[PDB]
Amino acid sequence: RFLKVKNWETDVVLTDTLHLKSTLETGCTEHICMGSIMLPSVATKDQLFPLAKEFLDQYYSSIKRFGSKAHMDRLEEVNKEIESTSTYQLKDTELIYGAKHAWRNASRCVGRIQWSKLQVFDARDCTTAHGMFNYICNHVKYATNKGNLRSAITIFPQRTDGKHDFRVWNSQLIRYAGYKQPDGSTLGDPANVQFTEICIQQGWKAPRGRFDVLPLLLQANGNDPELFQIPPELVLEVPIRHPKFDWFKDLGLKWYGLPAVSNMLLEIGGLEFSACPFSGWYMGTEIGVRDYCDNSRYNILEEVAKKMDLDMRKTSSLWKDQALVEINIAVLYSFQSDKVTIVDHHSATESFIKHMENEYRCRGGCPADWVWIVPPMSGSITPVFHQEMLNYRLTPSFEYQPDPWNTHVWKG
Amino acid sequence: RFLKVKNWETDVVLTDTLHLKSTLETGCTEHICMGSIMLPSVATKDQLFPLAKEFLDQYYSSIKRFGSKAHMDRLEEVNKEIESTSTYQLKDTELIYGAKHAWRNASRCVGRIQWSKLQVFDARDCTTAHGMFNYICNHVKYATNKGNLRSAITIFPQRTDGKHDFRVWNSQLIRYAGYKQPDGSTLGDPANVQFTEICIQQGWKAPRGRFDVLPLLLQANGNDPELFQIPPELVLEVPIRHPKFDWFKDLGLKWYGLPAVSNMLLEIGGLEFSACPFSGWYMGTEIGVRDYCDNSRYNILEEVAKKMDLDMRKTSSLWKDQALVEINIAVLYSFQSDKVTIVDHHSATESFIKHMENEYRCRGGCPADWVWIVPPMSGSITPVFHQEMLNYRLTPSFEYQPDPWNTHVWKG
Ligand code: HEM
Ligand code: HEM
Ligand SMILES: N=C(Nc1ccc(CCNCc2cccc(NC(=N)c3cncs3)c2)cc1)c1cncs1
Ligand SMILES: N=C(Nc1ccc(CCNCc2cccc(NC(=N)c3cncs3)c2)cc1)c1cncs1
Ligand SMILES: C[C@H](O)[C@H](O)[C@H]1CNc2nc(N)[nH]c(=O)c2N1
Ligand SMILES: C[C@H](O)[C@H](O)[C@H]1CNc2nc(N)[nH]c(=O)c2N1
Ligand SMILES: [Zn+2]
Repeated sequence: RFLKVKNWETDVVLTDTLHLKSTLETGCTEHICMGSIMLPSVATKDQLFPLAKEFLDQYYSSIKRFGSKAHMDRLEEVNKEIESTSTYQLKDTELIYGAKHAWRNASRCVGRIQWSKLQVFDARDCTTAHGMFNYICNHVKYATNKGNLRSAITIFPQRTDGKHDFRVWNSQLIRYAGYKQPDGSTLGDPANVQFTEICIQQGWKAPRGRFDVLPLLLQANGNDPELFQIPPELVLEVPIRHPKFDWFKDLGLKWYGLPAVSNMLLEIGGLEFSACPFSGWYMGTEIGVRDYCDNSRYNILEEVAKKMDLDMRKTSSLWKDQALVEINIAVLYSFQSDKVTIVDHHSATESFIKHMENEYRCRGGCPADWVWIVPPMSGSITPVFHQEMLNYRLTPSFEYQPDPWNTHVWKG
Repeated sequence: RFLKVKNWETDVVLTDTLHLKSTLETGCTEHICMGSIMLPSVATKDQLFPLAKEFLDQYYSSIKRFGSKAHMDRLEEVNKEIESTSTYQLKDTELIYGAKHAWRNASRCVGRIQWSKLQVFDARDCTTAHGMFNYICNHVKYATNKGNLRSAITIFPQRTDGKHDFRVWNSQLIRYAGYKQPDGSTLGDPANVQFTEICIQQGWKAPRGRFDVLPLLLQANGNDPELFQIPPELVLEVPIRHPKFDWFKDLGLKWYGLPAVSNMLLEIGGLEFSACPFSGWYMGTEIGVRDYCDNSRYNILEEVAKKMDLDMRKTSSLWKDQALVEINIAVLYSFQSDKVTIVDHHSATESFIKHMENEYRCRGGCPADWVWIVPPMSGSITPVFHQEMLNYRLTPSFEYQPDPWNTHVWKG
């Protein structure tokens, strides 16, 4: 009941007792491990108060007033508010704590050494899609900070009945369009071909190119969503060049600077925040490996290998591996030369080991998802490959949720 | 109870019902996933017969005579033999079936598309360490087959009381020595520094160099183990050259051709085979990535990057990644040019997807360990990165076991 994780490169051993406070379930049983399944698995007033109490007992414990007067009155205050409304409202401090610890608790995030340096924007007074656009625009401007990126989260009103939900229908605030073709090929980003078309249905006028920044589809208080174009001056992009190969400019690639996830759900004290877009900065491999080289994404290994004059006849010439390394040198170089924040997989995975040591020491553990923490190239030459990790669900947390277009009681 | 695994690059979905026949436990619970822990977790006559029956019910089912006369008589025959001796003996056919399915069932092995082409050598008549040397020598000769490698397993007598065990104390039949230094550095292979010294204690005369093939320490029928030198003519090695960089010869590296694991335990029908060395061929990344570039192994990224004239000042120049790809191009090229069998991570991971489709179709599933199946470089540009896998323990199986020097009632 007091488990041990080992690093097999350093022989360092850590003891996890934090998993005892774990509540949710993982998908694994004693007879089957599901640690490589991508997505594993109304709210009544009965269930609500224990979730509120559990959250408030760790909030007040955290500020060194566990069980004090203010704790008991706040516990009774929330209990009384859940009697009257069968829900409740977080104090501003409780909202900032909740958000930072949802990030702290995200076992799939290698960036978490920053978890406490997070700027929380309280958008709970928002009522319309236009107000969402405004709040989201100010999030982008602040987070980008002229390339010196800053982590931030914007939190729209919590779910109530369920049919009144705030949702951002984009997967990321900033995301390139994807259009199919007559010959069945795909221009832009094949990830977003369905969403790109959805914007066209609600009325987008698409400039059918490669790197066309999608509009925002914003749904407020359960109403039908509404399209808005982020002003291009707020959309910072980085043209990708190589520090050796000058044909790399001719590739004419580019990516946006600010990764900002917008389709997830934030749980705090049993309250559900269906619209909570959050942003930090990129680890280089996300762009150079997955975005650029996934077969079902931009899929550019073909062209880069050609221009490098590689032996592409055989699998075993490792031409794919060789062109993958050049591409990620190029992403990093281009971002850095522009003073736009980015971290390479070596620095980020090292920081995550250091972060792990902090969490085990001053918190008794750090939930971690090896399948997601290990980067998608050069796995074993990063220290996290050799680090055993225990995965488990702690709350507050970021959860997946269905896409709004599959659940929204459409209204035409 | 009828689970679904998805490939997120091909959108292919498979249905696993094979996990229902799973027996052993994984280490995971409903509240904690341990899929990245390296090693998770006498035998009485009471427990023995169900294990025998379970094995015999699937053996006879496999040859299309489930429940026939021969099945029932064999079930009674084994029951009667477990009454008299509280153990039993496998028929030769049952031994070959068991071994092939232990391999078939090995969720950490990406090579399993070959699982039925396995040469089983019955060494159960062996009684002395000299006989073990002889059997092991014939295994090496056969498996190597002039570079056209062939999978094989040699099976020494099963454990009985426990204090009479056959063990091979080497981790692999062929393995390079590791010696420390006055300045605390290490020559050869740091993995085997303890075992290298153990051979020196029992009497080895070490040629203190880099790539010195260790002697065999062979323990028969519980007696103290005995040293034997494999004749060098049976030890096929491959000098590593690069197809472009001619300084790569000056690196003067080499590896042995035949990977032959010797420290594992084979369970068949409740019977334990403590000495069962098995051999196939290498996936290139095992040598070029782990053996050569693990920090606690040969650790050569330093020198290869130097001779490539790389910017080693910064982490983010990705010089480590760049020199890692060259090194694995070199391992593959050198093995192939010599007609010594080897598979590159791209071909091997593709074959494992194809194998997965076969197992789900004609068997209802394929237990698979994503943490181990995904290769240690270029992860997401192989199809197994994008393949969800269910892990679970089926029997017959290969299990870990303590090193004999930590358990053997030593006798001096
Ligand atoms: C500040 C720098 C950050 C870095 C370098 C970073 C890095 C990463 C990476 C590489 C992933 C894997 C994503 C993928 O492969 O699709 C990830 C996942 C994730 N990150 Fe972090 N992140 C950062 C900030 C944040 C912030 C500020 C939050 C929340 C407020 C956050 C929450 C998450 C969550 C919830 C996931 C899991 C998403 C999923 O399960 O699909 N991250 N992060
Ligand atoms: C024929 C070509 C084969 C290939 C290409 C292959 C490939 C691999 C690789 C790359 C690993 C990971 C090893 C590591 O990273 O330490 C592995 C593990 C394993 N292989 Fe296969 N293998 C082959 C044949 C076999 C055979 C013939 C057997 C048994 C008779 C076998 C049984 C296993 C087992 C039990 C493991 C897990 C070892 C562990 O858990 O540490 N393999 N294989
Ligand atoms: N459609 C598919 N399914 C699919 C389903 C779910 C997902 C989940 C993808 N999470 C995107 C994500 C999440 C968190 C952080 C980042 N990155 C960052 N650095 C930051 C962003 N904000 C602050 S930091 C990116 C992805 C794909 C697929 C098709 N082919 C392969 S997957
Ligand atoms: N000492 C350490 N612990 C440690 C504990 C356990 C282990 C287990 C390592 N299995 C070695 C192995 C197993 C199966 C197949 C192959 N390869 C093949 N292709 C074949 C061989 N035969 C037929 S195919 C190699 C490894 C290390 C470490 C220190 N640093 C990092 S690990
Ligand atoms: C099938 C598999 O679980 C899927 O590819 C996962 C693997 N690990 C990952 N790791 C990260 N960071 N991001 C991903 O999208 C995935 N995908
Ligand atoms: C900590 C972690 O489980 C350990 O590095 C595992 C990861 N995956 C692996 N995968 C393979 N094939 N071989 C290994 O030795 C390991 N080591
Ligand atoms: Zn698990």
